[PDB]
Amino acid sequence: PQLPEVETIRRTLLPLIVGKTIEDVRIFWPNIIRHPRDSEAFAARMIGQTVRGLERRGKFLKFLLDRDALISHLRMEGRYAVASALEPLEPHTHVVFCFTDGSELRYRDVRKFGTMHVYAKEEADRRPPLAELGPEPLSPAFSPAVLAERAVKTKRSVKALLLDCTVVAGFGNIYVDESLFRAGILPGRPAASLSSKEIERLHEEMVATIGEAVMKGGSTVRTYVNTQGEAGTFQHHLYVYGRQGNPCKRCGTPIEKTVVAGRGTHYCPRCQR
DNA sequence: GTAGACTCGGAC
DNA sequence: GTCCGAGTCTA
Ligand SMILES: [Zn+2]
Repeated sequence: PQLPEVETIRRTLLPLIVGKTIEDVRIFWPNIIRHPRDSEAFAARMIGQTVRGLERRGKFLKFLLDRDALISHLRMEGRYAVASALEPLEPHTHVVFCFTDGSELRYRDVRKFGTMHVYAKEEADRRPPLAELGPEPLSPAFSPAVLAERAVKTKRSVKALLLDCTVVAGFGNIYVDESLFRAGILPGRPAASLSSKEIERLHEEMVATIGEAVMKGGSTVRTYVNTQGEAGTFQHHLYVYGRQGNPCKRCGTPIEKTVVAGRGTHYCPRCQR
């Protein structure tokens, strides 16, 4: 899940937990808890607090409690669900927050890559991982000017640049390949090789791509759904991601797949320069 | 500052 | 064996 996915999860999860008081916190896979490092302390400090709100920062969910903030990252396959405490638990449930009303917030993650950090509300923003996060793509803090700034200070590919959460928040593998194709730029291009026109173009497309995505509930390509288990629909609007060997939707040239910045990369050798 | 290797487990 | 909507730790 990237910005669009997490944003949908956020909007649909809030009403299901807002105003509930944590009665217990059960942990079946301690490694997910990053801070405090001792899982017993993590659990003990949550008890008695009420869920006041749910915010997003890049791909992170920020649960606002009374004095604390629970920072959660789903990474590759983490997922939330609110259900009854009387029902058996589905497989791969690693952390459960029990509310005083008998319902509970369950966190599932087949790969166990997800993380959880709990800090006093005022410390959350000045501590990792929210600490070195770049600006929100959909906000003025993210402008062509800002992007140009980081591009020159490096020889690495533009794809590696965009995947860097310190440059811009929330862009992942799918939307990077998709924005580069829309901007007509090869992902392997050195970040510096880009020009002023190419930079403002990329910015334009990043904002539109990410934008259309949230408005469609995200991209379900394998295991993503909102807290209601509903599937997004932006994956029907994908130009390159996951379409290797298939004709480009614009020019008909077969989409190619390579490894760039250590990850699967899709692009149209004809339309992207 | 930056290329790699985990952290893990189920679907082809 | 290969593939994977992520991002911190290495060397
Ligand atoms: Zn094309």
